[PDB]
Amino acid sequence: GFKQDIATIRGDLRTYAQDIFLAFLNKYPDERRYFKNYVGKSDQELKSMAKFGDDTEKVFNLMMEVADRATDCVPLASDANTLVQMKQHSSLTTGNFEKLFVALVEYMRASGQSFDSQSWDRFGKNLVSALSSAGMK
Amino acid sequence: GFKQDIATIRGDLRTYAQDIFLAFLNKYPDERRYFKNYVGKSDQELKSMAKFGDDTEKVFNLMMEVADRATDCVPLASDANTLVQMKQHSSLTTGNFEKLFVALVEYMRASGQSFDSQSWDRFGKNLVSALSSAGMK
Ligand code: HEM
Ligand code: HEM
Ligand SMILES: Oc1ccc(Br)cc1
Ligand SMILES: Oc1ccc(Br)cc1
Repeated sequence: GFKQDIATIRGDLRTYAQDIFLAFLNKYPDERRYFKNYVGKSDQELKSMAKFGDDTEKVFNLMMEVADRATDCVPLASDANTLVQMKQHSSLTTGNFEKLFVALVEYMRASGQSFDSQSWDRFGKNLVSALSSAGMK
Repeated sequence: GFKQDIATIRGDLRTYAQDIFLAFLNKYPDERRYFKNYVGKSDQELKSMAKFGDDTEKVFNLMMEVADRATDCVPLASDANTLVQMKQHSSLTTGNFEKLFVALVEYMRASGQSFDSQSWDRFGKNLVSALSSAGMK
């Protein structure tokens, strides 16, 4: 279930974080614009930038922390608040997050690893709702 | 995105090259008049024509290099000059290339693989513009 998925992802965070982020960018190529440094680089090329592996892991580490602190896939208001107030997220809207979760769930469904994909869909939905409440456009 | 798509195509080039060129010929059957002995044949007949596979592979080998040498989907002027000055391209105009890229983009959108189709559309347009600049009518 959801709890085990957090363990699965944490167990090999570098791989999962990189592969899910790439699935996001590949499904929604216009989102690459937010990451100027990743423009004009292939999937295999990106893994060689110290920043890429390190920065993607940091993103998915926090995602896992928000996921683990949730109750029944409902994130804490304080965690939603953190995500909105973050300076690196100043120009984002809830749609950016919606797209990430659509790509994340699609990745899980396509994988050979057994994920509670329905739960991640619901978590994504609840997070987006909590993000709007914390003032994200 | 675009740079990954190049790697994707290169990973199974002959298959992609034949399937995209076939999509082109089937969308624009009168375009066969630039080629020798393609008329009167089904897709499978063409894929068993030794020259068809060899030549179509060579077209896409070069197209991938032109894409790879590009910056932000803008090809090198010298790459465009080569395509204009090639003896095998003496009967061509920019509309021939426009048609090829319409078909390629349509193929990418229809495929189950995550191509950045909009970028290929831009690449096609920028290449046509560069062909024009290099003297193609
Ligand atoms: C639940 C989902 C998300 C979490 C947990 C999260 C978390 C983070 C974290 C921890 C960082 C700092 C990483 C570091 O530099 O150490 C960061 C930065 C950043 N975030 Fe997010 N984020 C999320 C969603 C998104 C989305 C959907 C976008 C837009 C596509 C986005 C855009 C950015 C950008 C552009 C940076 C700066 C990093 C860079 O560009 O190099 N984030 N985020
Ligand atoms: C970016 C697009 C294109 C690239 C990179 C390209 C490149 C090439 C290359 C490398 C060859 C040599 C093939 C060989 O001899 O093995 C070739 C030949 C040829 N090209 Fe193109 N070409 C492009 C577009 C087109 C288009 C749109 C047409 C016609 C609608 C066309 C018509 C031909 C013909 C008739 C030949 C020689 C005979 C044949 O290969 O069947 N090309 N081209
Ligand atoms: O650096 C980043 C990696 C992944 C996301 Br999602 C956002 C920022
Ligand atoms: O021989 C050729 C194969 C494919 C194209 Br497109 C053009 C020429």
